Amino acid sequence: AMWTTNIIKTPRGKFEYFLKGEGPPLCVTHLYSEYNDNGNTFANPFTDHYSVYLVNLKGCGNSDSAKNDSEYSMTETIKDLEAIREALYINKWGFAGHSAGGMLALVYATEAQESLTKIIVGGAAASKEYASHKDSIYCSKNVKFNRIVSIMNALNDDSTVQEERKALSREWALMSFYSEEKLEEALKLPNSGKTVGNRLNYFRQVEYKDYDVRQKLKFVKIPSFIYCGKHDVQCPYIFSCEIANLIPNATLTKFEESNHNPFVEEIDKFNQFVNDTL
Repeated sequence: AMWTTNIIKTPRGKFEYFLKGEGPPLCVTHLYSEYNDNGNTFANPFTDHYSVYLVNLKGCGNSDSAKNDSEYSMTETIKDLEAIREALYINKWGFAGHSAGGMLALVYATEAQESLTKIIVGGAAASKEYASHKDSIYCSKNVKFNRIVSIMNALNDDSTVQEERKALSREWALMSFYSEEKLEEALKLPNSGKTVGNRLNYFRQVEYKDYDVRQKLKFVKIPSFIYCGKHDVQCPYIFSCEIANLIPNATLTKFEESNHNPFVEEIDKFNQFVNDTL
């Protein structure tokens, strides 16, 4: 039940990834996070039914670093994932992503759906318009906006002192969980996925302003399993509704007692969700 550490060489570079589980192949990654062999709490439930490939992207963990900023783009990321898939001699696999990882899932589908058995898309949006919605913490109309800007800026500073980083991370987590009890319990689970500054900066400064796949989603024909916490304050629930409506063969699963982290906030229901993607 341990995550295996792997290094794979491809024509597009060397990548570190972690394997756990038996069953159909499922790729899991995030747009700006790095993992270790503790695995990840979003990826872990899938290991009950899938062979899960938890990938460190360019600039993450022990994968190769980027020689140019363009290597961080979602398009280039998909090309990297496709090279990994090919190097594993896998014809088709699933892709599962949460939040920014969910946006990456949508781009995988629009660029290369023929390589995908399905997508699983959590707490995401089909365009940049989530950050202009008054129910998002990223929107200036939202009461939390000013505080969140301050927190994000401080967390993105490598000079921020340990005690301050600890406090800010706690504050962020509490905003991101419906139940304080569920947060405390989630912290006992093995986890990894530290923010990668290079990749976050690229998303915020370059990728975000051009992000919109709404029209292309109408031509995504693969099984698409969309989910979101009812109380998510990052990409509000309506944006998952939009995704599920636009994709012809999509389903939508609502997590009524979850904010941003249904996979640990409603473990039993999330397990049922995983089973239902098969």
